[PDB]
Amino acid sequence: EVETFAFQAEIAQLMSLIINTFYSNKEIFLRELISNSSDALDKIRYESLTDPSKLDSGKELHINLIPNKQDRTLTIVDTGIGMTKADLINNLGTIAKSGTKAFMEALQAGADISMIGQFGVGFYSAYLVAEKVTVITKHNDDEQYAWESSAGGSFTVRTDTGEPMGRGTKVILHLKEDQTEYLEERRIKEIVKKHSQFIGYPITLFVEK
Ligand SMILES: N#Cc1ccc(N2CCOCC2)cc1
Repeated sequence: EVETFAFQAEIAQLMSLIINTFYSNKEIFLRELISNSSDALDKIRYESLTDPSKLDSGKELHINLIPNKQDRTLTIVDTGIGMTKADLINNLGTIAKSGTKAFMEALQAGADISMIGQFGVGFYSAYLVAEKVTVITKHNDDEQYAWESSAGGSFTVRTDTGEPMGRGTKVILHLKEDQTEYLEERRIKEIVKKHSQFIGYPITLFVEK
């Protein structure tokens, strides 16, 4: 059972700008997604200080990077706080409505796409390199869900029947045909060292076989 939703208008406007603007510095998408994972990890870490049972769904706090050349996917997995159904349908869009608006006004006042994270909307940089993004997520207080969008103005949410995650978020980037460099081991390592060397959780690259 799949429900389809319209993006908030400002978010749809930003996603169309990201897909259609010539901008060669696409590697920042990985910094932005890792930063989002770090924020999610901070949140469950903080909550666990006063309620240790919040880690019953998994004590390890980490980020895994999983390239798959056969599927042309790059997957970013974290064991952070996860997202509820209300997060997926209402809350994140409400917050991104205002941040997207500000970011676009900034893009007219000298800013470039690389400052997107200062407006809290770094997630959408995924669409620099992905034609479709699937987000599998599990929050302690809700069931496991799959969110997905190929942009174009809409996204879907469904309960997820796949492998249970325990707790956290898995962002699956279905890469554009000309963006497969982000599946290469040495390219991912270079980007992580360049942009994400100070993240306070272990980032593990899964090597393909
Ligand atoms: N309008 C809206 C809206 C925008 C973004 C998202 N998400 C993006 C990140 O993954 C979680 C869900 C959901 C709804």
